[PDB]
Amino acid sequence: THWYYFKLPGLSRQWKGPQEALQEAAGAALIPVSASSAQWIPWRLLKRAACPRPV
Repeated sequence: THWYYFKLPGLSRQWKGPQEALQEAAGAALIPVSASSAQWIPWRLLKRAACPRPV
């Protein structure tokens, strides 16, 4: 899994996350943005965070 800071494609003065991507595709990652929704965020609105370590 890759983890990302994200901005929403249609808003955004603050970075959100980092969040674990649920899936990756060409030019976008599927990011949880609420308790009931995920959004395909284009790369230009993502920053790759370091992966956290299992406990």
